[PDB]
Amino acid sequence: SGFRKMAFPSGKVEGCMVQVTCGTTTLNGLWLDDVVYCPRHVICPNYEDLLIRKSNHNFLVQAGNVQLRVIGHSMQNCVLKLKVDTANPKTPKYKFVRIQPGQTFSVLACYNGSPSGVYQCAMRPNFTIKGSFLNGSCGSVGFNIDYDCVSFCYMHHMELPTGVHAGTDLEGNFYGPFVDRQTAQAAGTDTTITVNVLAWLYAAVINGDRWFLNRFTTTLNDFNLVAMKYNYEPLTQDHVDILGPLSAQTGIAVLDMCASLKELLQNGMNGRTILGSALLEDEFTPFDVVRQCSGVTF
Amino acid sequence: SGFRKMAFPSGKVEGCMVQVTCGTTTLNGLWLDDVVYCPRHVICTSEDMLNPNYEDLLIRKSNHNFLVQAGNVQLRVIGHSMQNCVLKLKVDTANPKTPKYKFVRIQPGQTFSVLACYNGSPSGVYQCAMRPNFTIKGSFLNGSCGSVGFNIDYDCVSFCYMHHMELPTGVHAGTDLEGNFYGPFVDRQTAQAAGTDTTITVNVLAWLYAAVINGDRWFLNRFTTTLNDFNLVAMKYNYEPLTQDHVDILGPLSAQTGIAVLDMCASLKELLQNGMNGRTILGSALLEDEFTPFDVVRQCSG
Ligand SMILES: Cn1ncc2cncc(NC(=O)Cc3cccc(Cl)c3)c21
Ligand SMILES: Cn1ncc2cncc(NC(=O)Cc3cccc(Cl)c3)c21
Ligand SMILES: [Cl-]
Repeated sequence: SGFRKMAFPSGKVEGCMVQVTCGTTTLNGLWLDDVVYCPRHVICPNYEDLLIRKSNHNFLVQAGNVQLRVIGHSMQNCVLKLKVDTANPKTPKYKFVRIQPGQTFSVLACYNGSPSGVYQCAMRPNFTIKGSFLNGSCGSVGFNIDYDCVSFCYMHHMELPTGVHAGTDLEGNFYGPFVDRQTAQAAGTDTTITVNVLAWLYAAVINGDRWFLNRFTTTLNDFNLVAMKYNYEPLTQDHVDILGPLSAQTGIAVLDMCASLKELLQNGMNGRTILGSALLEDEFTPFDVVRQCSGVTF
Repeated sequence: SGFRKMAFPSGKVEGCMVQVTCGTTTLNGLWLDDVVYCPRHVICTSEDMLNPNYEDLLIRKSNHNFLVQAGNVQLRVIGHSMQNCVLKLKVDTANPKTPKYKFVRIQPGQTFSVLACYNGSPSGVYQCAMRPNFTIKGSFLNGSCGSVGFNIDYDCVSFCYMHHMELPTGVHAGTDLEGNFYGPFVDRQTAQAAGTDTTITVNVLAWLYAAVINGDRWFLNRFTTTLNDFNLVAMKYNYEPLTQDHVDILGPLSAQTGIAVLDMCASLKELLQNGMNGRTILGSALLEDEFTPFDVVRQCSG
């Protein structure tokens, strides 16, 4: 029993964190084999013009108390790839993956190439992440661990004026309509990840919380007309299919749980909590619920 | 900016997790140097659990009865001893991944990271607090026994908790790494229940200071309170009494925000009376008590 916001064990990623310095700027890098990946703003804009004026020895890379000597450098979108002399012996089995809004991942927050904390979070529908980052956190990464393979999905780049965060996949493509420079940019209107709230309601039922259940059902169309009014993401048939296992485990049909969510949106919690929360939680995917309420290891 | 419940990086602890088997029972062990630490109830059957005589059960065991697995490598047990509710298995190989460590016993209100494991394999990491009733509100399934709670300060891992059992309400009970339980609990399948839980007041105040640091001041008021008047109101909400030591501990945050501790107490009294009125503090609709004054300083400054 118990339900917590849980991150993947960070060990395989901790062995990849390095410190990258160029001029006055110091941020974090990800050392995998003989390449170090970091945000291209470390050179700061005409990035090609700024990079062409740099030599290998301008980039100081530190792996613990050992200096790595840069032997080459190239740019891929908004990521700088620093070719180093030494291959990382702690390089795990990995993939670079681009995630979709609603998908969750673990963040290993780092300062000066040193991991300080690990937390779990979701890619919001507005492509921002509600992280916890201070100055120096740039280059911190987001990941998932499947079996023994680490899937790198996020690299931190900047903080937006509202306190939320923006970054790229490991190929340097931003999530969202953001650019890596000092300019007027703001997060779009955010929405609640509906499939995630439903998964969290199933996790509450599994942990013995049934007060919100009712005898009612709804059509998918009637539910989406309600959900659109409460700034909730539209629920698709794929979402309904993905929730099938949890529906079978609890005996509550997906459209039956949608009618429970409809009543919570129109009437509130009324002094009650669900899994210790007074708000409807949307940062646990259907897979996170299955993994936590079944005990999958890495 | 941003405020999250943050766990310590689990890497230094992952390199210590092993699987321990005694007959039919399989749980987790913590391998540090040439000793593996695990709950002593690994020697018990389910029928032993009502009234087990651990000394009598352990005297009937030999070294080769304990099977220890570190990844795909079997460790050879060369000795065994019991210290309170922990079994200490002496092994023939020292763990090369043993970090700089300490065994620390924590007080209620203190926080720590939990690396939940099944069959000596880490599955997840989360943050939690030692509740005033000595239980932890964890997320544990069967087979998670032996999972550990820790803090990492600088490069030293401080082991403060080892998981032993789940109480009937779904909360968890365990020991420090010397085998002494937190709370009035025993490693017996006897009728035992958690005491009435209370809110960790010093932690809620620290979290209100974290909200002020992140630019949220809607809950502040023009009032102050005496410590005694605050505790008379707090008791009625099932909040832990706030001591002068707590007030001293909150001094740095008070100096950083410019809000006196007894003024932050007046705002908490008002929040307990009024509720949030559709508002949130640091993305939460409830008053958060699992961030200590030290966690707030660490996360908001460094
Ligand atoms: C300075 N600072 N405070 C908090 C914080 C959290 N995460 C990141 C940063 N850093 C930045 O935003 C730096 C930056 C500035 C303009 C453009 C880019 Cl691409 C990057 C933070
Ligand atoms: C069986 N089970 N379900 C969930 C869970 C979470 N954590 C731990 C356990 N396991 C136990 O409680 C086992 C036990 C039984 C009686 C006495 C002791 Cl000391 C230990 C869990
Ligand atoms: Cl303590």
